[PDB]
Amino acid sequence: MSTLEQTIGNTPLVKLQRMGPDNGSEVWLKLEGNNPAGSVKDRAALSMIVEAEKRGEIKPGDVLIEATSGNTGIALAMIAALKGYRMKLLMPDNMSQERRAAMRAYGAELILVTKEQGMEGARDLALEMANRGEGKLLDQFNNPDNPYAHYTTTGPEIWQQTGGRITHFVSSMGTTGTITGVSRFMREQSKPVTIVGLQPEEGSSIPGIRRWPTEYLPGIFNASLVDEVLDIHQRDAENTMRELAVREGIFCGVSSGGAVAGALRVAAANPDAVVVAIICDRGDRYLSTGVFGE
Amino acid sequence: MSTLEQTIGNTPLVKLQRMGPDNGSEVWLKLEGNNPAGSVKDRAALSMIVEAEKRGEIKPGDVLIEATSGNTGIALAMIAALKGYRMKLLMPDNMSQERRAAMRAYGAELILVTKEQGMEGARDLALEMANRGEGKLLDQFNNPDNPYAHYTTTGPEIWQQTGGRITHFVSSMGTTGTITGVSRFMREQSKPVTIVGLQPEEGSSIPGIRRWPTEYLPGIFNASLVDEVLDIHQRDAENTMRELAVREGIFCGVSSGGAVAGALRVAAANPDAVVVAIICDRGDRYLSTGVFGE
Ligand SMILES: *Cc1c(COP(=O)(O)O)cnc(C)c1O
Ligand SMILES: *Cc1c(COP(=O)(O)O)cnc(C)c1O
Repeated sequence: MSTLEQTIGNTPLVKLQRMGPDNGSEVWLKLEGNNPAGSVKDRAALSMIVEAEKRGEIKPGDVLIEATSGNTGIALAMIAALKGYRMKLLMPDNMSQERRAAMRAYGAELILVTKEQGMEGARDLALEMANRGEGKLLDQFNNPDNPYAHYTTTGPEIWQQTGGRITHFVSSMGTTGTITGVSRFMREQSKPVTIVGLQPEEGSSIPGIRRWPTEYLPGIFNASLVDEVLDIHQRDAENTMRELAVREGIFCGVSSGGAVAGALRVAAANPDAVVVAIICDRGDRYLSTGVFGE
Repeated sequence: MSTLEQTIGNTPLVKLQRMGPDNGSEVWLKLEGNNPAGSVKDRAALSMIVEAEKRGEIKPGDVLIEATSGNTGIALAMIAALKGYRMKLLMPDNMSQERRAAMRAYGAELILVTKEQGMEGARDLALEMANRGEGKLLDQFNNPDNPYAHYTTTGPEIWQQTGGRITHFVSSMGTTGTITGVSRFMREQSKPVTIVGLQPEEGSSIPGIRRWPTEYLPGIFNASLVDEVLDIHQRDAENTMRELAVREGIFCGVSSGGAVAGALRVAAANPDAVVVAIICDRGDRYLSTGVFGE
């Protein structure tokens, strides 16, 4: 609103009108697709770069590097274009060509590793580049500035937007930055707020959500910040995503369908609850995957 | 913000930081991609349906019909899903399959005419359906509720957001609803505001912009509301669109590149001007057309 940076965050909070249970509960959707590049990752991407600037680490013209398997690449390509950085993105070679085009449109340089090398191989290559002087690694799974975005913006906004009436917060977990930052903020309030994390069922594939083995949970994650973990079946996430568009006019991705599937279970269980769920992204980049077909 | 309806409009106004001329002028971008379905057409689509409701014409469950060649179909599919209507969209058979999928995701029914039948044939078929009792035609090129959206929302917002400092308003013209409604509002202010319409050069194809022959200007259009018309070359619109993404982090469609190309000429001509240009949509639905390639 001065510039594009000021359009990150302060996203709408809107109520489901047709899909909730009829038990007095309310389900409110935090529309992170309203961020300029269309997903929640704009918050972490902005924060990682702004805080690095504040620490004197980077200046416009410098090279930034990240390993990405999804929306973080798009968000970082956008912030780099916005703020005047050169962005290098390492990704496994099952990233869709459409998503590669989305990142390239902002001027980012993309680098492949094989699917079998994976995200681990992508991070290792990013470290090797950083050591050669080829750029600064952001490290979204380990960088505290990811959850800090949510501690300072997402959480406070949800509290204000609900007038402190929120009883439950529901987040599909990927990096865990969202749930971790929001929980940290909510824990500071006098009122108890139940923090609900979502993961896929074993064998379910839901873009953007991870079923972390206990031993390989991200560096930024703190199990004690989460009160309950619910599992989401892939088909339930996809069906709920399709239903959101047709019944509510809310056009979002698969993990957002998962978030609402989970929030509906929380709301059904707890009469008169005020449940807030993160809608992680708009549906646009999912159409070419076929997932909006019945 | 109660529901999704309240997320239509009140879009950001952000300044160009790198691409303006250095003559004291300012170029401000009104980000209509922030509307829930990603374009400026959400405003007209909402208004046509809300005003019909106010007139007692339609009630949830009723069938609405529109002939569309672009974003209006997506916007109306979304509003129909939001408000509980059954939407039927008639389009020429050069509509991209991706855009058909975008409309279908909201539950709309799509109907083809041939490219040679065109929009005229699409409107004629819509009238024939309306006469058989198969739905209510919205008629975006003739419906006053299209420009009324911009008279009551877009214009007032731009005035407030600039603190009355706007000197020029720049709009890529399609239906002409945006320029017509905003001009009507601006003309009511004591301060003069120059209204700049953009059309493609003869032989240029810019999605969403029309080069209307004088005799076939839309029903809603009033030539006296426009102070100057500038022509935009297709390549200039496309180059400026690509430049916006790379230099500003603003990822928008071809007509938005055209709007900024035009605004830059207005700003260059008029030192210390405060120029506001409409950014009509986000870039997402353009990636598959190849236009973001250099
Ligand atoms: C990042 C992302 C998530 C998870 O959010 P985190 O803060 O990383 O836990 C969920 N869905 C999508 C589509 C995402 O991009
Ligand atoms: C509708 C539209 C326009 C034109 O706006 P009008 O209010 O119809 O004149 C420009 N570009 C795109 C992409 C559009 O969808």
